[PDB]
Amino acid sequence: NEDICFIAGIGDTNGYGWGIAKELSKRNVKIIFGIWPPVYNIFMKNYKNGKFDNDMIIDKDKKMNILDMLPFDASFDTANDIDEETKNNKRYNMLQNYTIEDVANLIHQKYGKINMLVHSLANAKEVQKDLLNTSRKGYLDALSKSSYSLISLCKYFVNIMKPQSSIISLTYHASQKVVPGYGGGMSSAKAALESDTRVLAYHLGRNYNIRINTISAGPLKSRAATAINTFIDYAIEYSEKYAPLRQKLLSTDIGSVASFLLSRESRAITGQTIYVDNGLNIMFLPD
Amino acid sequence: NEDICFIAGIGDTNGYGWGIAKELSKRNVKIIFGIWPPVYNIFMKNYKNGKFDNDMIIDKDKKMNILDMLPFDASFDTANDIDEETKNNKRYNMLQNYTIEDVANLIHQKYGKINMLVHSLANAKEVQKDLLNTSRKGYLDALSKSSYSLISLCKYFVNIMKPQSSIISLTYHASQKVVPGYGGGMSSAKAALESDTRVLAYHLGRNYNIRINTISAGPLKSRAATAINTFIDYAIEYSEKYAPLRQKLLSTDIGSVASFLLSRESRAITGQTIYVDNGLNIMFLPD
Amino acid sequence: NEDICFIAGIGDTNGYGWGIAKELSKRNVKIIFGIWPPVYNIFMKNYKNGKFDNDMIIDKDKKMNILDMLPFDASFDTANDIDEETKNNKRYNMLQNYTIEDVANLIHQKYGKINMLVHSLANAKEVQKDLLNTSRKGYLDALSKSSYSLISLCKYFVNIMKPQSSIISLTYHASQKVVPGYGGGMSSAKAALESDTRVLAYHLGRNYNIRINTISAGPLKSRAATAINTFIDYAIEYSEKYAPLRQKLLSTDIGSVASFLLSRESRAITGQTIYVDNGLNIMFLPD
Amino acid sequence: NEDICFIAGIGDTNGYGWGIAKELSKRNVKIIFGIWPPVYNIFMKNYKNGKFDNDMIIDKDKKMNILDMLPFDASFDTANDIDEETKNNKRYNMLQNYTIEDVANLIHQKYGKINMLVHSLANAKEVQKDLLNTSRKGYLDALSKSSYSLISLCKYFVNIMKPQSSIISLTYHASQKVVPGYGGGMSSAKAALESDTRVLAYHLGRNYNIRINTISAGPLKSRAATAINTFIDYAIEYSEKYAPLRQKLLSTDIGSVASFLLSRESRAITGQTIYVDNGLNIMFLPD
Ligand SMILES: NC(=O)C1=CN([C@@H]2O[C@H](COP(=O)(O)OP(=O)(O)OC[C@H]3O[C@@H](n4cnc5c(N)ncnc54)[C@H](O)[C@@H]3O)[C@@H](O)[C@H]2O)C=CC1
Ligand SMILES: NC(=O)C1=CN([C@@H]2O[C@H](COP(=O)(O)OP(=O)(O)OC[C@H]3O[C@@H](n4cnc5c(N)ncnc54)[C@H](O)[C@@H]3O)[C@@H](O)[C@H]2O)C=CC1
Ligand SMILES: NC(=O)C1=CN([C@@H]2O[C@H](COP(=O)(O)OP(=O)(O)OC[C@H]3O[C@@H](n4cnc5c(N)ncnc54)[C@H](O)[C@@H]3O)[C@@H](O)[C@H]2O)C=CC1
Ligand SMILES: NC(=O)C1=CN([C@@H]2O[C@H](COP(=O)(O)OP(=O)(O)OC[C@H]3O[C@@H](n4cnc5c(N)ncnc54)[C@H](O)[C@@H]3O)[C@@H](O)[C@H]2O)C=CC1
Repeated sequence: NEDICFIAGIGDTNGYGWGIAKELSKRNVKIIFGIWPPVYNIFMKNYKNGKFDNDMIIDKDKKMNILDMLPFDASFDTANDIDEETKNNKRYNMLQNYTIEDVANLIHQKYGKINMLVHSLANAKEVQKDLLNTSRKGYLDALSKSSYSLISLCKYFVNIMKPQSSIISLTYHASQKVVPGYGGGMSSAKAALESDTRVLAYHLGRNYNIRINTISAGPLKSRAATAINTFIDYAIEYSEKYAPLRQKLLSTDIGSVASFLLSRESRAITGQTIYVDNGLNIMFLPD
Repeated sequence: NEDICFIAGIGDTNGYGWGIAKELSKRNVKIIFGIWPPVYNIFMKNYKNGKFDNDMIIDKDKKMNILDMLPFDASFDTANDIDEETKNNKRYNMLQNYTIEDVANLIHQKYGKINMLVHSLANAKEVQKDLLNTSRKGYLDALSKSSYSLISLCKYFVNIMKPQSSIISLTYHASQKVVPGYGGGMSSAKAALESDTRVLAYHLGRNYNIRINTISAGPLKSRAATAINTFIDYAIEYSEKYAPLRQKLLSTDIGSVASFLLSRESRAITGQTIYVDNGLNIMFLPD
Repeated sequence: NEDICFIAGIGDTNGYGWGIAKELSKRNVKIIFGIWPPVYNIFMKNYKNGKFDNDMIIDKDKKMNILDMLPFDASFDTANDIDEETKNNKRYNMLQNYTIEDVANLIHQKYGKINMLVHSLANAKEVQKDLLNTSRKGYLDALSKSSYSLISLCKYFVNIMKPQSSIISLTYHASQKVVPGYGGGMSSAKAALESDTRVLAYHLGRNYNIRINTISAGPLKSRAATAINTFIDYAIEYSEKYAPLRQKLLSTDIGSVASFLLSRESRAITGQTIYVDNGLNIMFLPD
Repeated sequence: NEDICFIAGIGDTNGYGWGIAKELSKRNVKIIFGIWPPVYNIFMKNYKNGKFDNDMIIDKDKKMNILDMLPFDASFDTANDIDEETKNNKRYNMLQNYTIEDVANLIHQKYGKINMLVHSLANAKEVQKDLLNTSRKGYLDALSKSSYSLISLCKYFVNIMKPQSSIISLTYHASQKVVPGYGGGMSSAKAALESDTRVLAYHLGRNYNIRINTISAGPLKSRAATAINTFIDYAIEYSEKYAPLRQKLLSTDIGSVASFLLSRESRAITGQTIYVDNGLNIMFLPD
């Protein structure tokens, strides 16, 4: 009854962002998508052309309720951070108000205050290279777009959020244990994300009584992943063979857990890393 | 519909088992109480004399749904394990079928297969003494009743559970970090419980497609809690003052998380230790 | 000079207790062996018949320094705990002072106070069965001999130890992650051991200025290891193939880490679980 | 007998770098200091003026053996990374060869190959601000100088290192648990460092058979620390009051552990975070 969620990081219907949106729809939550400018127009085209129609069906006679879809780039905090190469870039020149702060004001101006925030984005320019061979520039780019973006989102959005609101982000187990092909500083970015989730829980909890948690999801071949060296193919094969639960991991499985963590049911949970991976993380030696 | 849960470890309405029952009732789950014999009669008397009527109110008038109340002692696996003294004891004399094997059979014969199991019990003869001064017998007593009981419950109940059923137990952070005052081997018992949860998730997951998780709750002033002499009032005060979320921790806060974990919405989560403690566990240095 | 260490849990030269003895000898530490009665005679016979001469060679000719070899059974805290059957058993009949309390007194009376204690023992009657099929008695048997023994050792030995003394035990990763094959409650016992190590570090640290840590070793083919039926050859093969350091893990590798932990050079380390497993524990997905 | 260690991050004699150097000297290890250019000249002056003479005394007639002292800035990987503001800067204009790669070649050119590397440096421009208020620039600066610098050091130094060499860095527990005044992204940087230590252990272990670990040290009021909001004063007071071991934590206590991790004694340890904090990290509730 008046629940609005902003999902930062959606480019298709095969990722976690979509799965999360589908489950949140069952609870009658109004959804607002944050779309990376470079793929915003194409996404909008597919949408208008009905290419996503079947993916929006939920339960019996119920369709996903998308309030709005806005261009959004997590690498720019404010208008001042926009450089020339970007302001002059073709894909961006046509858009406006895509920095984190501009989006929060835009959302607040059109729909009022929200109470659910989802950080579901990762980006590492050198994800194909192993950590040892990742450049300083690539490493920082990974931390900047995948980790700091979480902090910035919170800084600017708590202003347009209601007390007792909830925030979640997605992480991967490579931050705690070694996963050979998860390079480019992505493992580093996930390690910082998980630690920052704890520190943020303290600050947001004491100052605004807002909760924040992160979901350590299992493999799901998709947009990003598929750019990981391939790599995602093995992760899935291994997961489906050695995980305590031999069922297929769906985006809606992360979605339903996200839904719970964003509702008042989770009232007493904050600063945690919740594993939704069919229990794969508990194994040591594969049978 | 057709959701049946057996809660093992209820002696009154001031514990987690009760808060868990109320919350499950909100989702229309049929409840079956497993009550420790020493307090079975008192509990029932109070129930009949309507001393729990107020505590059974859920949602506008909706009253808790209790299907049955059975005498249950987690120390005995089968009738063969019951010693002469206990069998002749004044509070056990007129009771029957209270061992773990007998209760599984009784529930099966009377209601068919169930799909939700809650282990909400702990016991330690020497809890007032610190670990170093705990005797072998007291240590093993704590482990037997607090940890092994989970394993035994699983062994006998898996035969009367449907596939995709869910099982949860309750633990405390003293298993991972030092909490002076939590003696008698209770900390040892919790560590074993948390480890056994992972191992059982593997066995129960692969062989029966059944899940098992454990909830690490924050301090609650219950009978078991006060048994430690108070330690509990300190734990509660400290928690309400240093946790990132400064609010009173209610038994129903754990209850709602338990309902989520017992429902099919947590389908991809197993073998985990979920913290429901207002975030206290993430803190290192207070303020 | 004046460094005396009691090693509890030696039955031959193929285990960690031996590798630990050799390494301590390199630093001129006087060694006292605590041998399980069932194998006391065989061990001694072999020692006298010079069947260990080769294995006692440390550094150019320097030979191991064994101060004494005592019958020791970790199941008994005091002489009062010894049951009629064990007392009359063929291998215990002619032996005396083998309980934990009696050995502490004997060592004290004969050599004075010591300053180094090594708990290198484990036992589980039902180790061949998986956790789910382990009986209450077998579970408690595992916990009693493998975990409680550490606590008891501490209680009686703190009276005969100097301030700043050091204590170590050995654990295995199966306590934190699922290892199919490590049954009988051994995984449960290790989890309790690791948790008890932290709690005891608090008590022993504040009250006696004594330290206690535990080493989580990698796979070694010893008697206890082969008791599991082989599981061990698999663990070893897997380890030498997937660990970040591909080298054979030697008992003396654990020995040198044990010497460091037992010496005053580790003065500021206590209550910890130190992994000496060629790094295997940090891996998630193999290759 | 031919052991050389490079210590990156030394500005005075009151930090961990010095404590580590002192202990390494007892083992006859030749020491090479890496000094941040901005304070290189002042440091050199004090040295020449004998201001550090007393701090170099070790044991009886033994003085610390400093092979060399070179200007070193962990924020520049190669000569090409040097910008104008720096090349034109007064403090730098007078120096040359202070980038990571230049130092490795310089060291290799003068003294040959080394076998011990210590990363002991941290720097966060906004360490006084809480994480929520840290800018993107400050966050990345913290990760760049405190975390990436580890990766870069390894990349360029493995070339001048011998097989079986060892590397260590220093970290703090704020990466795992919340520490209110440890801001500026320093907690984030430590979280990434610890995770990267694992990934690097895998790559360095398999490719060059080189080990890498990190030491999670306890409070020690010093150069950096004292710039933390003060903050270090409380940390120490708390540590000395609630830690299991009530002794003062000295820089040489970290030193002796570092010494062990850098020697062949640690042969089987890699990718680990070793706590040297008098056990403070194991506590939950303070007595
Ligand atoms: N790929 C996988 O299987 C796993 C996914 N999750 C996490 O879930 C998140 C999304 O993963 P997927 O759904 O697989 O990926 P997608 O399905 O690739 O989602 C990532 C989104 O990030 C957006 N993005 C990239 N750079 C951006 C920028 N600068 N500003 C704004 N948006 C930007 C993309 O346009 C895209 O919609 C990531 O944080 C990932 O680490 C966690 C573990 C494994
Ligand atoms: N209250 C607290 O502070 C915390 C509670 N939880 C855990 O929740 C569970 C229950 O705790 P509370 O609700 O506080 O306690 P209660 O509220 O004391 O619940 C424990 C129940 O166990 C029953 N019981 C004891 N021995 C038994 C046996 N041999 N057979 C059958 N039933 C037996 C008692 O009769 C009682 O109803 C325990 O596992 C406890 O460790 C976890 C962390 C903290
Ligand atoms: N071998 C391995 O793969 C691993 C060994 N370690 C641990 O190292 C310790 C010893 O292991 P190993 O050297 O492999 O075994 P051994 O080499 O089998 O050492 C165990 C010793 O315990 C003694 N023992 C058993 N029950 C006893 C009792 N009641 N009283 C006195 N002594 C008793 C045996 O006689 C034997 O000498 C155990 O705690 C084990 O769990 C830890 C992880 C893996
Ligand atoms: N301060 C403390 O009590 C703690 C210290 N340790 C860790 O030990 C390390 C050093 O700490 P302390 O000895 O207290 O500090 P110092 O004693 O302040 O050592 C830090 C060194 O970093 C150097 N440095 C800064 N920026 C540099 C750059 N761009 N290039 C090259 N060198 C640079 C400084 O000149 C200084 O010598 C840090 O990584 C810190 O996090 C770990 C936990 C707590």
